Amino acid sequence: RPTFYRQELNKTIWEVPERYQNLSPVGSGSVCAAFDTKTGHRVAVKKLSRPFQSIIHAKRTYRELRLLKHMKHENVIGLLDVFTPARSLEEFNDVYLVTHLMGADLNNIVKCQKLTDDHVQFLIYQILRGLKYIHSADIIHRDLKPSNLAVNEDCELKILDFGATRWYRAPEIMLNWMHYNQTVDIWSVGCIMAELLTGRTLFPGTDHIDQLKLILRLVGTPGAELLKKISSESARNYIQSLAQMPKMNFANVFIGANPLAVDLLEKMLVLDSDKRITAAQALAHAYFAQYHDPDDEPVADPYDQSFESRDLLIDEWKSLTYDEVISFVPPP
Ligand SMILES: CC(C)(C)c1cc(C(=O)N2CCNC(=O)CC2)c(NC(=O)Nc2cccc3ccccc23)s1
Ligand SMILES: CCCCCCCCO[C@@H]1O[C@H](CO)[C@@H](O)[C@H](O)[C@H]1O
Repeated sequence: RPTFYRQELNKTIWEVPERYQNLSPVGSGSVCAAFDTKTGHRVAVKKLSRPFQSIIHAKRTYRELRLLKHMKHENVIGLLDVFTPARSLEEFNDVYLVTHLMGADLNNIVKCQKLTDDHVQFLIYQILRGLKYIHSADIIHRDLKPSNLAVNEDCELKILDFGATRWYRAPEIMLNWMHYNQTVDIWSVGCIMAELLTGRTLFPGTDHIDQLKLILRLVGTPGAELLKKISSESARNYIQSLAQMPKMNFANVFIGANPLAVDLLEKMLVLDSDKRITAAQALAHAYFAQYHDPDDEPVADPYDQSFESRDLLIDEWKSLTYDEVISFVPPP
C-alpha cells in the first residue's frame, strides 16, 4: 500500500497517494488535474461523490468502475489507476479513479478555431472508431456531446462521460421511446459533425419541445414507413398534428461542405433509428478514406453486464465495488 496525503480543495477533502501532486480542481463526483510523479505525465483524478448513499448510487459507482476497467481503446477514456484510502471493506467509503489528462474538450476547440475539412475527417473518424469499440461491448453512450470529447494538441480524441445535453440527443430519447438502439449515438455524431463543419450548433433548442421542433424542420415529419412501426397509439396521434413538414436536402443546408461529408450526415441524421448508419459502416464511408484502416479499428472483449438486471443491497454493491478496486491491474 502507498502513502496517502490529505488536502482540502474547495470545501472537499482529497486523500490520494503521494504519487499524485499539484491537485487543482477542474470539475464538480469532482475532478482534479494532477501531476503523476511516477510517469511525469498529467492526470485527471475523479473523486466519486457519495458513492454508496443509496442502492441506486451504489450501483452507479459499481457501473462506472466496471465500465472503466473494461475500456482499453485509444479513442475511449481508460483507467490508469483506481484507489481508495480505506484499509478494509468495513472502512471503504471513498473511490478515486485516475486517467491520462487531455488538455481540452471539443467544445473549447470549436469556439475559436474554424476547422478544416481534414480536421473534421480526423475528429469524427476518431469518435466513430471509439464508438465502434464501445458499441461492440453492447454499451450505449446516450449522452455524446462536444463536452464529453477530450482532445489533445495533436487533435487525438477520446470519448468520456462527465455525467445543453439536449442539443445532441436523439429524438427517440426525448420522446422516451425506451428501446433505443446504439444509433442514438450516431444521431449525436451527426449533430457534432454538422457543428464541426459549420461552426454553429445544429439544433440549438431552447427547451425540450423547441428541440424536437428544430429537429423536424431539418429532417421532416415522420414518413409512412416510420409511422408504420409506431406501436403506441398516443405517439402516433401526438405526431400527426405537428406541421406536415418536408425533409430538407442537406446539400442545400450545408452549403460549402465536402459532398462526401453531406452524404454521411444524411446517413446519420435519419429520424428512423433503424436506417441510421452504424459506427462500423461509417468507418468504411469514403469521407474517411485517408484515415480508415480496417486492421486498426478494434472491438472490445466481451463485457458481462449481467449486474444491470440485479437488485442488490448497498453493502453487496459495496463489496463488489471493493472487489474490483483490489483486482485492478494498471496498463503497461
Ligand atoms: C464513454 C463511456 C465508456 C460510455 C463511459 C461511461 C462512463 C460512466 O461513468 N458511466 C456512464 C453511464 N451512466 C452511468 O450510470 C454512470 C456510468 C464514463 N465515466 C467517465 O468518463 N468518468 C470520468 C469522467 C470525467 C473525468 C474522469 C477522470 C478520471 C476518471 C474517470 C472520469 S466513460
Ligand atoms: C416526432 C418525432 C418522431 C421521432 C421518431 C423516432 C423513431 C426512432 O426510430 C425507431 O427507434 C426504435 C428504437 O428506439 C426502433 O425500435 C424503431 O423500430 C425505429 O423505427
